[PDB]
Parts: sequence; C-alpha cells; structure tokens
Amino acid sequence: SHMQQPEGVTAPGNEPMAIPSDYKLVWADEFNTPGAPDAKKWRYDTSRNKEGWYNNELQYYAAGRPENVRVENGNLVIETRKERLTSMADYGGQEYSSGKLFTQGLADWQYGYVEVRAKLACGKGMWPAIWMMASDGWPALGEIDIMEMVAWDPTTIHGTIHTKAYNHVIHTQKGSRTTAADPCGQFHTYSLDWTKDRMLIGVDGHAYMRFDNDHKGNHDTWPFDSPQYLILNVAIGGWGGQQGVDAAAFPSKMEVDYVRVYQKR
Ligand SMILES: [Ca+2]
Repeated sequence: SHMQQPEGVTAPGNEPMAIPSDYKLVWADEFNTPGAPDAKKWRYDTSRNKEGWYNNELQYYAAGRPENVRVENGNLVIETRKERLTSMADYGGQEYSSGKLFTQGLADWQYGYVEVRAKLACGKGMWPAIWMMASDGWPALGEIDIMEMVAWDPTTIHGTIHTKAYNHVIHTQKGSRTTAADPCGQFHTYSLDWTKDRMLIGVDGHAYMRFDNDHKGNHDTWPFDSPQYLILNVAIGGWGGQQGVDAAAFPSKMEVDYVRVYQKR
C-alpha cells in the first residue's frame, strides 16, 4: 500500500522523535473510565451519515452507541460491524457501522507533540486513522494524518499532510510510510511533532515522515500556523477495500490506550 506514491515517498523523514524537554502535558485521555467517552473531551462526528461519507467509504458512524464506541478495560474501543442501523434519524443506506470521535469545538492545539498509543483494526476493508484538521475551506485549512493503515496491507503505516498545494484531490499530498510489527495485535505509539519549522510523523519514537515549512509565507504550502483538533475513526471500504471487504472480519476493533498532547507552556 501507498497513498498514491507507488515508487517512493514524497515527504521522507528518518530521525528520532521525543517529547521536547521544555514541553508539558496540556491534554490527555487515558480511557480508564468505562462506558461512554468523556463528553468534555470527545464529540461524535455525524456530519455526513445521511449524505454519505467521502472516499467511497461504506460506514455509518454511530453516536452514543457502545457497540461502536465504548471505553473498556483501559482503552477506547472503536468497533466496526456489518449491520444496517435503519432507524437512526441520520441513516444513509450504509451496510456497516463504525465510530468517529473528534475534539472539534472542545480542544485544539497550535504546535505540539501528539502521542496516541493504539492497537489497530484489521480485516480486509478496515481503514483505521488518527488525524487532525484545522479548527477554522478544505484542503486549504490543512489536514494532518498522523496514522493511516489499510488492512489489506496491515503492517504498513502511512503519515501524510494535505494543504491547498499538496493534497489528494490533485494527488500532490506530502507523505511517507513505514512498517510496524503486527499493529492489530500489539500497541504502538503514533506521534506528531509539529513546530513552526516542520512536522515529524512517527511510530515508536522514529520519525519516518518530515514536512518542512518552506518559510515563503504562502498559506497554500504551509497553513499550519493555526490550531488543529484531533480525530479517531475506523473507516470501511474505500482505500481499506482496495482488495475487497472480508465479511468474516467483522466485528473489528481499534483499541486506543491513550491520547496525550504536549506543548511549550
Ligand atoms: Ca488507557
């Protein structure tokens, strides 16, 4: 797998990453309170349930539904299921349910070190992601994909950014990829180090992706001087379904041990 980068990477990184010495934890969820996610930290995204999600995706994102989003045994669980939730008011005809949480309108950050420790969702069809979008159109406002994986190639981790100049609508996105051991069976830490000068995206303290601010003051190539909010989801189909959907793979879970955000303060 590759995010339209068949014969190389467009934003190569190869350097260590770690929480900077002058940073402090400014936000966390440790997911140690069973039941629904803390509503002071997380909202459900239902914005396109009735309209249809993007990317040829197949899922309906259920809100307030423990079968799809629950805190359990020290993790956030986002679970995909093969089912039609036809009596939801915003039902959109989908054959699958999943979860999509975000901090939009509750918590956002400009610059910082973001660490998300997770075990991913497997089974052909699955497309787990950990990513960010600007609080204040798209893609000009900036998108930061800290972690994507597509479960037809479940050991490949993808790290990508999108801007007006560099984005998947015109196939000019800046990204890289790496290999992680059994990501659906063991935890890894997926990390972003975002400063005014560059972003690093990594796994387990190794940056495999680097995107520099070109310092031209062009918002089209660097929109990332404004706050972003965090997003956790498991999509179904689209890129995740490039080799089909495995009916037998459902239900499939992503387990998030924690989200930690650090900043200079
Ligand atoms: Ca935890």
